[PDB]
Amino acid sequence: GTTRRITMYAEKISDELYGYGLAPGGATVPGPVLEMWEGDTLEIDLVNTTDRVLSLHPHGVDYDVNSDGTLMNGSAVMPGQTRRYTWRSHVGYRRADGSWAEGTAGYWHYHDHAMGTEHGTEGVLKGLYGALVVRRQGDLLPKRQFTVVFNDMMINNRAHHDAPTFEANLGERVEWIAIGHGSNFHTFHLHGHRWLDNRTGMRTSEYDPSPLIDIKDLNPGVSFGFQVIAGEGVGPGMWMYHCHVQNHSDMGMAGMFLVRNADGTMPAGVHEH
Amino acid sequence: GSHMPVRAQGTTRRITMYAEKISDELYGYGLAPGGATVPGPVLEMWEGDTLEIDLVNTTDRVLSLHPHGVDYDVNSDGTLMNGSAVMPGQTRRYTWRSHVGYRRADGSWAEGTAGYWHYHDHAMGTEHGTEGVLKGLYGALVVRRQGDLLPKRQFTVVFNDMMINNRAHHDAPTFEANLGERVEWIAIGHGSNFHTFHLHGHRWLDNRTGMRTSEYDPSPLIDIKDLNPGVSFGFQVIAGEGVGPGMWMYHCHVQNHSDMGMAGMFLVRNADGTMPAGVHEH
Amino acid sequence: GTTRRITMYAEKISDELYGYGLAPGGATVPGPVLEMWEGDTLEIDLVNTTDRVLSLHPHGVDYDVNSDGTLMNGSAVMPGQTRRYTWRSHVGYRRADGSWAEGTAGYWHYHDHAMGTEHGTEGVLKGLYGALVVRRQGDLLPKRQFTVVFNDMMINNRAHHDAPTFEANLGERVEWIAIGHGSNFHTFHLHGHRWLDNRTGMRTSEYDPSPLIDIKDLNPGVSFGFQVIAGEGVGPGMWMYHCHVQNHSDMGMAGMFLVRNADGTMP
Ligand SMILES: COc1ccc([C@@H](O)[C@H](CO)Oc2ccccc2OC)cc1OC
Ligand SMILES: [Cu+2]
Ligand SMILES: [Cu+2]
Ligand SMILES: [Cu+2]
Ligand SMILES: [Cu+2]
Ligand SMILES: [Cu+2]
Ligand SMILES: [Cu+2]
Ligand SMILES: [Cu+2]
Ligand SMILES: [Cu+2]
Ligand SMILES: [Cu+2]
Ligand SMILES: [Cu+2]
Ligand SMILES: [Cu+2]
Ligand SMILES: [Cu+2]
Ligand SMILES: [Cu+2]
Ligand SMILES: [Cu+2]
Ligand SMILES: [Cu+2]
Ligand SMILES: [Cu+2]
Repeated sequence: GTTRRITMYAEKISDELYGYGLAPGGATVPGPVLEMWEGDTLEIDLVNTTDRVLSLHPHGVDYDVNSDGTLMNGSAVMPGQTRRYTWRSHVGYRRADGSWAEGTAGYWHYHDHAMGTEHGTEGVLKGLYGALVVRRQGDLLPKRQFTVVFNDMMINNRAHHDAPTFEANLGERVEWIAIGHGSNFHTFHLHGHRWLDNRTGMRTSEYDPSPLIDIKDLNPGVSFGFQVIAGEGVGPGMWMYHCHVQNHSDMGMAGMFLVRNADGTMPAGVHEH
Repeated sequence: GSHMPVRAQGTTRRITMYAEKISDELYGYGLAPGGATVPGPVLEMWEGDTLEIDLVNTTDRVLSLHPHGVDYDVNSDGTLMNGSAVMPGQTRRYTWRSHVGYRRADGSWAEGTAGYWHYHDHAMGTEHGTEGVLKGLYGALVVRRQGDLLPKRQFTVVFNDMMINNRAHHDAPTFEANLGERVEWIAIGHGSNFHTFHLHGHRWLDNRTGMRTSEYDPSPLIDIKDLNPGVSFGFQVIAGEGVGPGMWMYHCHVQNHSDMGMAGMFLVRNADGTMPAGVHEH
Repeated sequence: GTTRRITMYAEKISDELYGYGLAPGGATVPGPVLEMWEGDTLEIDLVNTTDRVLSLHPHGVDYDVNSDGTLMNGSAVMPGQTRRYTWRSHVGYRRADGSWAEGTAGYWHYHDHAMGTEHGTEGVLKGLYGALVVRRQGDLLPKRQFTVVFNDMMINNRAHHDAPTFEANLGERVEWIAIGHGSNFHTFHLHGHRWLDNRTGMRTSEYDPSPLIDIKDLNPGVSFGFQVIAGEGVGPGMWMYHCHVQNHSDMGMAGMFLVRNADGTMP
């Protein structure tokens, strides 16, 4: 594995919006997608530019308490200060007792654990969250990568209805990372596409039992990911993704997966400005 | 006869579905005029098959038909947004394809369509068919892979908000089998509420079919599963296996939901088809 | 296959709490962990020491209707009465149709089905529940075993922002049995630890596709379990477990998994 070091900025975007970024003034909601290969180490300097206590906490990666991102463990960041966080990962290895310790690979995420409560409630509400992708050697890689976060009644903290439009060309390999947050329950559904329900979303071997699905529970704290071939067997056009909970979709958690023609030209019913 | 097809192809089935108002509270799909049910027909295919459906809208409302899991283009997706809905009194033609697994030019495997899927209205009352679904336009869509074992009995259980198959006066459906029969359950959640489907005295592997695929299958054995809006799954069991005949409750396990009436009976009769102690027939 | 006979006592522990115990005055919430290997049978005399109608009901195990612990099936226990419940179990076997009947093994649970409502709503609420672990031959056994029940807004009926502290020493094999109950949805999450999402939470062949997870839905009626090695690759300390539903955690569904030093001391 390799050791990588990055600086991450926590910034107030607006009254309602706090976010993480890889450069000063570049914070986004959702935050940047962080990638590691199993066994890599990532070291992050979290620069808190805000007037709030806040922090950084991951899922799935190896971290000790001093990296856990909680006030309880002395791991948060005071306003105008920087904290070093250290995330490790490992390949699968055999234990002395005969058993198998699984490698770190999976679709994970990170987010504030310190802002407004010990559980980071206000931090998450206002957008400090981001995808953490830990790859196993040999995993297939995407042309396009989308992070979808159902945060309470919001998709990626967008306004009443502006749900992100995610875009691909017909036939491209597309990676969806999906993360739930907040106090609300959701079900993530994508029209016209489907994946196997397992780590990568695709068949690993003839013995793989996993069912094919077009929809999956996305609850607070939960993350998964998968890959599809854009418009495979269905063609291009505007493909809806949304929360299948009926009053939720009506309140606007619905958005478009836009699949253009292979050459990148717009499909039938679309009006370009 | 020679010559047969150069490459094996699936079957193309053509059907008509009537969307009808049943009462002020109820809308449904049916295979014949006056034949609407809630839930509607179980539609069944094998991987590779095509299903060409004429939806005849007999109501005064805009509504549609949209599936999960099968292959459809935007013109079949069942949304107003894609010009895919059906205006009052009109007929729209929908096409649903399916495929066997295949190897991609990139070397990865495209999974075949098989699984327990479902269909339902996307156009009525909202771009999401909230009213359609609330009022009963939904049904199971079962796509099978070759060699799948076939049920003797088949039950569609839809948790739609606080109702099972929209049964709102006590009267959650009793499902029946004779002891030893292979029985198939298809579970579909709908609406705004969260559920856990639980079945007394029976259990299944949590995977596509509910049974062991090979000696490598890791899937836990379960008697209960989340069934939330949009979610379907299915499994098979041998009725009363290792347990015996009787009234076997199935219910949502959310406490306040079961207490409100989301519970029903799985009635396992004796092998010969006779009532077990406690149950009378008439 | 082994047959085992035990007495179970339903007791009122306090005003807000009912429990099961293996001895008089010994009732706890959650109740005792019942352990079986596939093929074994567990025969239970439930002694009802309360003034309330109540019952005992298993998941996963083979039981006839006479043992399903519901009023509708004549299976409940009146105040003062003693009732026999019989749970059998089996190893996998091949059916005549070629298909495979799965053995019982799993992380299961048992609870009241008769108190307050035909669904045992009051009995579940006031704490009558426990873990039922059915093991398959060759399964690895824990050094420590924790039952966590998310019951409405409570963790093991701690209603006071008192959620249990579960303890282990660094490096010990730890089993978690997770059970949901009540009317709320939850997600169970464990800091600094992860497990394969499958029956045992660990890998049995290179073919197991199961994702590795640190969090899972735990809703009413639902159970599951896994083993971890305490503090593996992460060191000892106060490691949070909690419900990831934000308003829930803020309201007190959070507790500690305390990993001590290899020698038992605090970190
Ligand atoms: C069938 O009769 C009913 C009985 C009870 C209720 C609810 O009040 C609740 C279950 O949802 O009962 C509880 C009972 C005991 C303790 C707590 C409880 O809830 C918090 C609804 C019923 O019909 C709809
Ligand atoms: Cu946490
Ligand atoms: Cu939602
Ligand atoms: Cu859909
Ligand atoms: Cu988290
Ligand atoms: Cu214009
Ligand atoms: Cu939709
Ligand atoms: Cu009515
Ligand atoms: Cu329910
Ligand atoms: Cu049960
Ligand atoms: Cu749907
Ligand atoms: Cu008569
Ligand atoms: Cu029950
Ligand atoms: Cu109290
Ligand atoms: Cu919770
Ligand atoms: Cu965490
Ligand atoms: Cu139960």
